[PDB]
Amino acid sequence: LAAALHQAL
Amino acid sequence: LAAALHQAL
Repeated sequence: LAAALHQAL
Repeated sequence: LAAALHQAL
């Protein structure tokens, strides 16, 4: 899920 | 941190 956030950013 | 994108958009 951390990676989902990295993409969002 | 998602708020970064909400501001930008």
